[PDB]
Amino acid sequence: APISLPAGTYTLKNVSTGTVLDLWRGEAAEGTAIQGYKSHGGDNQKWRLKWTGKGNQVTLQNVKSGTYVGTASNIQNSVNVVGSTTAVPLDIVAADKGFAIEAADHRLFVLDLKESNPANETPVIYYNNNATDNQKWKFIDEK
Amino acid sequence: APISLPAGTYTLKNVSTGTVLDLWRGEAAEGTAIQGYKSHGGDNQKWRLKWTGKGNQVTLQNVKSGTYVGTASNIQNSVNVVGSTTAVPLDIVAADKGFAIEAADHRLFVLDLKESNPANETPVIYYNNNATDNQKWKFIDE
Ligand SMILES: CC(=O)N[C@@H]1[C@@H](O)[C@@H](O)[C@@H](CO)O[C@H]1O
Ligand SMILES: CC(=O)N[C@@H]1[C@@H](O)[C@@H](O)[C@@H](CO)O[C@H]1O
Ligand SMILES: CC(=O)N[C@@H]1[C@@H](O)[C@@H](O)[C@@H](CO)O[C@H]1O
Repeated sequence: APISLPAGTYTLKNVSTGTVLDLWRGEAAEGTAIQGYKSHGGDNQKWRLKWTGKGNQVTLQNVKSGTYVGTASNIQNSVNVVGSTTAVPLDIVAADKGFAIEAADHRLFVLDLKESNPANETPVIYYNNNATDNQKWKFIDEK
Repeated sequence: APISLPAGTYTLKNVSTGTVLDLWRGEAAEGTAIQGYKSHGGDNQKWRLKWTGKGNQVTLQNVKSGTYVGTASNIQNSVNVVGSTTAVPLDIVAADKGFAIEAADHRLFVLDLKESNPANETPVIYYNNNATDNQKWKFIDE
């Protein structure tokens, strides 16, 4: 009424665990692990959603580090999601709960909280989209 | 606040024109036109959103007719979107304004308000996703 997902800063909360998308210590170094972690409201747990101007593609950028949701190597199953100066372009797709986050140039793969594990520092990885709950993210807007 | 697009009944308003997704007289016959039309709040301008259980795919069902966003022939450019007993599976993709509505098994093609034309009874068609504003839809929950 209307429902929109505007460009802005988001807390990203895993549907399965209630844990949030977390950049390891908020560090800017290339390859810094992106993981599930207990929500604490810190900037390393905030992400800027922005459209690139190519189709409906977006990027996600860590507020603390300034680095982007990226990849540890060539995107395929079980590849780590990592903070990177090179953003992996994403598509944000409406799911039965929250949204799926697909790699826009590798659409078979989505951001995946590994094995629905609620423990801190559980890896987020690229994985085949099976539309399981651990592959869905609630977008919580910061106003 | 947690932005969700829940299964529910929706008005879908084209970003470019401001006209809404409209099933011609809410008629249930196969092949009935789906089009842009000025918003009057009637049930033929309301759509049920539901996940099919395959991936993140959904369907859109007209409240008035009970028929679905569908097609009368295989999806390519300028193929018309029509009301049908057989739903075309869809993907709802977040756009810079509103949402794009892709054909789930033909992702290059999205619901498109022809020529960004705000005239009543402008046809909605399947078209090449260019991410133009006539290919984006605002979801108004009721
Ligand atoms: C407030 C803050 O930055 N806490 C982070 C935490 O979120 C997590 O990244 C952890 C490493 O797993 O390091 C901590 O310093
Ligand atoms: C109030 C109402 O239902 N108006 C409908 C309109 O939405 C549209 O479908 C038109 C056919 O183009 O028929 C009208 O009867
Ligand atoms: C015949 C046809 O498909 N018409 C397209 C329309 O779909 C739309 O994308 C528009 C841009 O507003 O360009 C038109 O030429």
